[PDB]
Amino acid sequence: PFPWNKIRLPEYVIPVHYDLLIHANLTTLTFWGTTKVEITASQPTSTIILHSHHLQISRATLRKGLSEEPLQVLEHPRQEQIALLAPEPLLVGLPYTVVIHYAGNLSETFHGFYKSTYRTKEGELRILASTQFEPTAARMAFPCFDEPAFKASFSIKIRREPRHLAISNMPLVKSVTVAEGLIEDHFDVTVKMSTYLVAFIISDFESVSKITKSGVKVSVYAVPDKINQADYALDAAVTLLEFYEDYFSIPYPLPKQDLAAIPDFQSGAMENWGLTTYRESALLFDAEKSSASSKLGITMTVAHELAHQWFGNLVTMEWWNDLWLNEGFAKFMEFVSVSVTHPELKVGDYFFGKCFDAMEVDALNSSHPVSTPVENDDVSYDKGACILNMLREYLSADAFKSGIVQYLQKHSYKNTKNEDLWDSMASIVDVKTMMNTWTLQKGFPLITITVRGRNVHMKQEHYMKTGYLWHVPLTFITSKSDMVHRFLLKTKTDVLILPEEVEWIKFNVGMNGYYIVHYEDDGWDSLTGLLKGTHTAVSSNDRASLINNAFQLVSIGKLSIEKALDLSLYLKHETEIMPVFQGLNELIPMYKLMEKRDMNEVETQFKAFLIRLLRDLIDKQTWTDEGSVSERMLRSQLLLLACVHNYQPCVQRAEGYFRKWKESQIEFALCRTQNIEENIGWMDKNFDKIRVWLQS
Ligand SMILES: *[C@@H]1O[C@H](CO)[C@@H](O[C@@H]2O[C@H](CO)[C@@H](O[C@H]3O[C@H](CO[C@@H]4O[C@H](CO)[C@@H](O)[C@H](O)[C@@H]4O)[C@@H](O)[C@H](O)[C@@H]3O)[C@H](O)[C@H]2NC(C)=O)[C@H](O)[C@H]1NC(C)=O
Ligand SMILES: [Zn+2]
Repeated sequence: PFPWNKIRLPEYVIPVHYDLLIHANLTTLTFWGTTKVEITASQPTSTIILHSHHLQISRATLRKGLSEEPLQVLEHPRQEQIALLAPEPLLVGLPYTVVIHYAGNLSETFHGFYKSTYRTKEGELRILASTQFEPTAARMAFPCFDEPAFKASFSIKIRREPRHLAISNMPLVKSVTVAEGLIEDHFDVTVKMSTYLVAFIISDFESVSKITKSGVKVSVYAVPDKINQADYALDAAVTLLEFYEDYFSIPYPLPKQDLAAIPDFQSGAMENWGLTTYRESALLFDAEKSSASSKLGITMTVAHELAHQWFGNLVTMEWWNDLWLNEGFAKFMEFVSVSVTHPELKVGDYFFGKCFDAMEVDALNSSHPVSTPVENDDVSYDKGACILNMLREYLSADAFKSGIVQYLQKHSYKNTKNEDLWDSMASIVDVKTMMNTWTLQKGFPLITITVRGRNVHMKQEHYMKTGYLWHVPLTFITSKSDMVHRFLLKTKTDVLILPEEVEWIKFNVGMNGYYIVHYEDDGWDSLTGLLKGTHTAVSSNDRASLINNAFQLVSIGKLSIEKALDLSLYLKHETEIMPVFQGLNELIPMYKLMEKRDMNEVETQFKAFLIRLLRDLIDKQTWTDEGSVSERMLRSQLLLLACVHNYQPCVQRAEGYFRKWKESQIEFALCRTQNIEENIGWMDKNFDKIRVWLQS
């Protein structure tokens, strides 16, 4: 009558160190294991519960001192648990060692300890064994207390044919012959760590290596054919590793960082401590058959997995309910690190895009708070990255840097709740109470700004396409100073006084805050006038912020379409990628609707306007398949936009390129050839006004 019935393991028995021996046969796809887990009870008990999944356990025994009683083994496979029953109850404080011998088949499902395969350039098929334990698949490789807060140290021993090479979290300490044609690799004992980060690969990979200034041996491992494709990742890893050491003010905790390009990898990449694993796409760069657009994905993934080597692995979440923070921060560090290490890649453009996308989904009533209870690549992580960025810009960058450093130093090799980050952050503003508003309640606020002279009035309310209330960390700038000012809106309304009256004031500086800002009275006109007059006054992101917001407000009926379209008219002058994309994302769907309706003579004037608006930009765009990794996407979209739209210099050079390709994607071109209640309302309110507008 299985003696435990909670999903979570009992907290009164704690592992301290594991001795893992894994002998895995890659020919017969079978592995045998012995697991010695040293433990202590904080409370008397004759029952040890631990996790095990698809493992045939032969014998299990409990050592103390020096005795050695056998243990009765009970299985509850549906809960992925097993119980060990001890003849006598364990004494509190006394160390005991549990030894479990077991066998298992390598998984075919790309989870746990699994078989992956690859055909070499010279035809032969070769097998490799690899791990993926996040979140709960270490229990498929060896029985354990497989929850991330039961941290312990791992001595891993892998047995393989001389044919093969074994790598794991720590460096190889010694290789010894344990039998006829059986080598035993002895890996150095890990620092205290979580079970889900434990990794080992049994393979035939070759590799390349580079030392960091710090003295850390960084290596990328790949199948022998593609190991020449690893040079980019390696150089990136070292730079980022060096960057993070500096940022976190904590040396890389382990002695070596290995990156591995696992062939049939079904996750994207995993942050196994000391042995990060990636899909080949995400790490290797083929000089021929892959675009310079791949390099973004490699750098950013490395950035993410390396970030975890401190934030996630050195300091781990107590439970999966704070996975959002872990990943949010990794994602956020992608943006922070790469923008400094590989500035030429232009990660900024990618980041805010995803924040916008997060907002689009977060505005829907279906949305869920970021911080959910869990009792067992995603937008919640994206949101987490945004709110983290919002926080960082509110405090200084340096303040935020200090908070992370203190946090990491304080909780090293321990676990934490998300509140612990906010507490660290709040001691380098009630950060805890603030961030709770953003993590415990869904969506985000509309900030309504009303100016009377020097008195700047702030209202907040939940934005919806509830009685919700945030601690909004507002930042703003005025016509007077380019200096960023801060105001913490803890209440539904508040006011702040300026020293002197201003022509315009702009909230949500650099688009960094997870919220939208509306301006009552002539405030939008002030800002419309600012952009028309001198648009570089505010940043590119500010402009994008204004256009997005402007048109988004038109949707919820707090702004007349004309006022938004009037703002759009600034785009004549716009050079940068982020605003134009916002212009297009909001203007394009307008005419796409108008096509479906048979009042298609205004359609034509709209398209004329759209093309006349972007005309100047359409020209300056030179016809290469190569530039700033997103700037390419601008070229692509602009050129496509210009034709179908029958721009004359599109169809002057555009078909001259087609006759040059006549001398010696394909669905798109072969289709764009000339051979509902939300809508009904939109056009019902918006058609006439847009016509009356266009006319002028
Ligand atoms: C996975 O399981 C497989 C079987 O299902 C294993 O395979 C077999 O592995 C053995 C050795 O690992 C291999 O037999 C070898 O036998 C020779 C051993 O060498 C010695 O040399 C001297 C000869 O004068 C003497 O000391 C003694 O007689 C002995 O012969 C070796 O030299 C040969 O080259 C030969 O390879 C079998 O061939 C393998 N069988 C098959 C079908 O491949 C495999 O090792 C397992 N791997 C793991 C990790 O468990
Ligand atoms: Zn991650």
